[PDB]
Amino acid sequence: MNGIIVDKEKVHPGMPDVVKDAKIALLDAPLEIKKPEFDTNLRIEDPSMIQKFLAQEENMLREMVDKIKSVGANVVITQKGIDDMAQHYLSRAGIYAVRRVKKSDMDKLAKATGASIVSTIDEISSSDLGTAERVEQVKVGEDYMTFVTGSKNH
Amino acid sequence: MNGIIVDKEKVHPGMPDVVKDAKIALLDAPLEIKKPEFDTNLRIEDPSMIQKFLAQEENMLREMVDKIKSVGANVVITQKGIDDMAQHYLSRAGIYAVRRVKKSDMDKLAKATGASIVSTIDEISSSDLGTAERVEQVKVGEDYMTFVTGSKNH
Repeated sequence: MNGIIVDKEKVHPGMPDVVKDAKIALLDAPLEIKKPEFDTNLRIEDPSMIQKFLAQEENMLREMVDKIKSVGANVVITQKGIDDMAQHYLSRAGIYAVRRVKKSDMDKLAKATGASIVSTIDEISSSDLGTAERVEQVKVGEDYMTFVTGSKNH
Repeated sequence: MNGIIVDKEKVHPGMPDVVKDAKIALLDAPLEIKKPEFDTNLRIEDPSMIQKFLAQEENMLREMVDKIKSVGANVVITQKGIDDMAQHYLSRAGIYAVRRVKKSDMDKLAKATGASIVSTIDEISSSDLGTAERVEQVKVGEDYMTFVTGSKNH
């Protein structure tokens, strides 16, 4: 079996160990919740401010994950980070994900699956995705990494 | 001002910096989401298994946080841990929280606020809570810790 390795472990333990017939979502955008440091009193009359902004971020982050799935992607490889809330939701959608992927690797993966790097989650479609035969998690002795096969050659 | 210090920082940056007229919830139970390591194929026919169990844990964890608030508690001091999803929700309810609190400290706080250590989130009521004048986050030079005033003496 031929292909390349990404020195990145799946972000959630409940994530798939093997993803046959992958549809890679190459992103360059944060999948996190903005956690603003508290500062009430000086933060308007209404206290619920910080409380509802997280409620804001919460649903917006969940929606970004939903949008991903409603595009067929079953694998996410981001150059940016993935929040625990994110990892949770992605894992809930069965999408394999790795975060903070090396810039070099992002391009290597770009031109090898066809996938297009998305900097804006919304401005994405099923066309932006990358194809691969088998995206899976492999154990390189001590650590665990992600392996990619398909769309490279043959 | 008199009182004691707990060498524990609030778990969420969006959490209140000062909590006047506190109603402490002393717990000895996990506020986390069980994250089962994936194992499909060998995990029944239906794939949604891992996916719906997290959905399970998700709402159950959110409910445990809701139950806390519907008891007047505005401060949580647990001996166990607090998940990021948990921290998020607690922060959404405006409850100040610290996790993995030293056993010695848990008792010190017990007999000084009146609060009763709850090992079962459900089996709790407004009577189990502890009283304190001011529960706040103080910065001890390098680190940040939580300070407790009230119900001690005077």
